[PDB]
Amino acid sequence: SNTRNFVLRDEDGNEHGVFTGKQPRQAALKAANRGSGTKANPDIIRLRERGTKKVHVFKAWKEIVDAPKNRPAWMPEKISKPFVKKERIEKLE
DNA sequence: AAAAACACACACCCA
DNA sequence: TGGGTGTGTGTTTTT
Repeated sequence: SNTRNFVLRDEDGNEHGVFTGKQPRQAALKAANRGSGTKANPDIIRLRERGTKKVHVFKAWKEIVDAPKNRPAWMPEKISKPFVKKERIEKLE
């Protein structure tokens, strides 16, 4: 087992919080929570990976859609779906 | 193309 | 309270 953290950065060089996961799929998911505009509106952020020598940058957007179905009580109703658009993960060896 | 990331093995995983 | 498909372990999809 192994766990790589991620440090989300904004746009002006200022970084926000730090994630503690592993899979880029669910990591990029929470990155799109920027809230830039609404549905249609491009955005680009870069989370520095805290573990391996690699830069993480991807485009992502959110769409307000859904409704109270069978989601766990804490987070029901409707949520803006984030689109993990793999821009380019940099490499370093 | 080669590093970087994903496929189910299981069912998990945090406020 | 279970989303949505994680981690784990190998390699696969990525890049």
